Amino acid sequence: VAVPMDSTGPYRTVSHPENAPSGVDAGVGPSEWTHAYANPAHNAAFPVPDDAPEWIRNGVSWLFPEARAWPLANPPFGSKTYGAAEASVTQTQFYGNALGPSVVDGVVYAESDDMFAYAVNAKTGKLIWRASPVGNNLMGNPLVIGNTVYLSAGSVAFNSARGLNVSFNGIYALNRSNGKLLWYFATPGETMATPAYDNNTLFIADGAGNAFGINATTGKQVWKTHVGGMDNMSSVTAYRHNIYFAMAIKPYLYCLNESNGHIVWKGTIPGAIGDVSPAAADGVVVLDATTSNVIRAFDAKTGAVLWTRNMGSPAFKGGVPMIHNNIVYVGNPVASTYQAYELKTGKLLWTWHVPTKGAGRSAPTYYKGLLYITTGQYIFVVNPATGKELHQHHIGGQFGIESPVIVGGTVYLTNSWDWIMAIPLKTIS
Amino acid sequence: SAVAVPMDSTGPYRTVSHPENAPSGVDAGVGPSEWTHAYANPAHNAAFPVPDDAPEWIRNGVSWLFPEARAWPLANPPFGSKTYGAAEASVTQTQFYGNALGPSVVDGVVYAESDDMFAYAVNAKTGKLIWRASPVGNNLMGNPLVIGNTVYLSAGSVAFNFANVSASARGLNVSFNGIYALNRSNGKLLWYFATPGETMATPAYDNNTLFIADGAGNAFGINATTGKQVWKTHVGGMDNMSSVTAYRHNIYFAMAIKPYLYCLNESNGHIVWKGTIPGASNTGIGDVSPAAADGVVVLDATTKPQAMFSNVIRAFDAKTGAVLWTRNMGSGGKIPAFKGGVPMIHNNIVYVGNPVASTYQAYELKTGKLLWTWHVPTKVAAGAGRSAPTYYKGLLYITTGQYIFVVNPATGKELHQHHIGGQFGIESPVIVGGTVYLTNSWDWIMAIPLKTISH
Repeated sequence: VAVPMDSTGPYRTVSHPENAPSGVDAGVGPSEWTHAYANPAHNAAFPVPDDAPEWIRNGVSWLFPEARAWPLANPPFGSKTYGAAEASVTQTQFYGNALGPSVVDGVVYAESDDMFAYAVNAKTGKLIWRASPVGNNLMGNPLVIGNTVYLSAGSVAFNSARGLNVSFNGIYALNRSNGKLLWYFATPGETMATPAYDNNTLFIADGAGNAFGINATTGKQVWKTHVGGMDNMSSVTAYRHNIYFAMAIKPYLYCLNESNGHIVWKGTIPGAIGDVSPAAADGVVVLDATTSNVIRAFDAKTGAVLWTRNMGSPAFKGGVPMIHNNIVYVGNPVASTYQAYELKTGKLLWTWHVPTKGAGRSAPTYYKGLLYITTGQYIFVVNPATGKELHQHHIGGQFGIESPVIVGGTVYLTNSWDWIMAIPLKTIS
Repeated sequence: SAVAVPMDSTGPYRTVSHPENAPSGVDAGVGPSEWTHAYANPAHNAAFPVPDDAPEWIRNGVSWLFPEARAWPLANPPFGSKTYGAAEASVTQTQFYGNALGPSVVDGVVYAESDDMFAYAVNAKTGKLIWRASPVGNNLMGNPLVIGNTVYLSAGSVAFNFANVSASARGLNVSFNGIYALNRSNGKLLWYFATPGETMATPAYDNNTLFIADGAGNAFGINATTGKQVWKTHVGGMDNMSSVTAYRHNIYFAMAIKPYLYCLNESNGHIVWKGTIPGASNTGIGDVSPAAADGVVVLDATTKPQAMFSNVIRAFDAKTGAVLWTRNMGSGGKIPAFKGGVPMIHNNIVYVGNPVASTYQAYELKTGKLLWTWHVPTKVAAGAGRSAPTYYKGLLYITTGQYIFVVNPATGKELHQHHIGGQFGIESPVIVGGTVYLTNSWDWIMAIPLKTISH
């Protein structure tokens, strides 16, 4: 497919096939990545088989600079002129990674607001390919289905529709092996949200109020439902053949049928939302938004409110929820806390106050019985039964919306300072 | 020791330097030795004779084509035409992938900067790459300034922060903005000066100082050597595309939302005077870069009843702001996207486009006497009349739409047209000796022999 490009220039697709994993190394981690944070529960935790190679289990340590890499010990670029907080947010949104990586078949995939997508060997950290089919920010995490990697393009800014005529938006489909551009589907508004893959279909909502089903093979539109409002960061969740996503300015959480895009139901959070990606498990969809910070649970099929809780009293307004064993683990960015709630009943099990040294935006990861949380410059280990901090490890840079991706004994991460990295799980504990 | 910015020194944004491609000797004495303004000088006339004994290649003309990083074939319609519409996609591609202004030609080198986020130095004879660099992850919408051994860039995005969606600031917290100073020979970053708002406008250089106004309502004087602030003045409003003009100890630029042409002192940045165009577009006066020659500053803008719907040109006393003359440039159905023509001044005559009516006109600089009107052929459907003409050896050259035109400046009649393709931004032909240098919104730099476009 032809896009504006100098094929010999700095945006060209580069591929290093000798860095691609082979054999057992190409079977490490999941074989697909269908969601922001890998699945509807937003839990990026991946145990490995007994026969897994030793490197993934023992852990590997590497650091890969993306195109705009800034040293992790440095403060935010632009602090003097912008202020440190605003500088950090800007650097996240225009320079580095807003979400974490996707780890599939021995390869780490990431996309960056530096406008490149990357595929890097999960063992060695060496570049397998990089591509920049569109001159816009890539604010999600790559979807990886079979032999295709799916990116979505959009800007945080406005030229009401966000991203409309601010560069070019929509879904870009690349060849998973070499990064070559298979097809694109342009959208009127920005898609910073990550799409969802289900049943050979991609689902996305844009900042122009549009929801799309798109055939994941041909790239052609299946259906278009104009709900209104704008999806900013709320990544689509596909659960039991329906999709769920939130829109701002017209503040609704939507449930739509995958086959035709029919609106099954809508729900609200009092005190208007398009930032937070909903999570779904065991017939419940969970969403929270900053109003303080209010979390609400809905029946997946009907949208009936199961419970609502005020979490206590911020550029990204909400925490991304994660669900594990019928327990919601979610951050409150206003109080810099994390809380655990029973999924069905709304019963608060515990609260953890992040050490005083942007906290509470990211979904925890529940791996082998412990919680792992990347916020600020740190990765923390918290006991999920007590809510008490066990370990902490200083990394640097900033994690805005990033969640730890944990495979075997290895943690994979991106960073707002535009880095991809692998850290051993035992280094952290 | 380059200044540190977010960068992978081995990655795709790295500064690439090919010194072997640099011109030397007589080849590096071709063109002016400085470029201090958008369209090279306060008059916006980027036209450069060479001596009769200058190198043969520049006199006879050279022909080459250099793809920039997002290059799109000149025959293609705009990218994203089906989803955005043709015109909207053309403007979007100009603003995020291509060159909005022309190149700067200094000492045998063609410099350009692109909304693709790269700046480029290319050999004027051969079109071969000398350096490319991307010190900032934002669009570069002006033309590079070149003084001594330094090249100066300004960075800004057209877009708006949602926190900003008179109190609004364009480009504020939309990536990173301001002035970036690069070593002329290899592109290495000497310093940068960040600004709160976008600076899409090209700065001006005068007296070891760089002058810029941003989309947050701030004007800045900045030491051209150290990069330190000499002064800051918050004027209010937004400078969108109004490139600063530095003339006789003062600077001049126009601001939108708070619609004024400003004159500020070069040394301390205090406001000398403010001026208006009657009923001038509130959004669009801040699009147009003022021109200045022989004690006169000239600005035009699309105007509204408040005054009628028209395009109106005003000349001001450079020192006091007193209005010397005002002329109505004609109406037209289209309310244009770019809300005026960039004026050029040559031989006491203002040559300026009217994008509402798709015309060009000439006016006596001191009096405002209208000499003639030229209607751009209707096959140029979008963008006709926003770009400043270039006056060279008795002829006018105009790049608009897909075309370059040769117009007789005495009669205003078209003499020749030559099809290029792609789309021209707000671009004036840069003419040196017998060669024409151009950029294109499709992200190309090119050289064409003057005699080629004349036949």
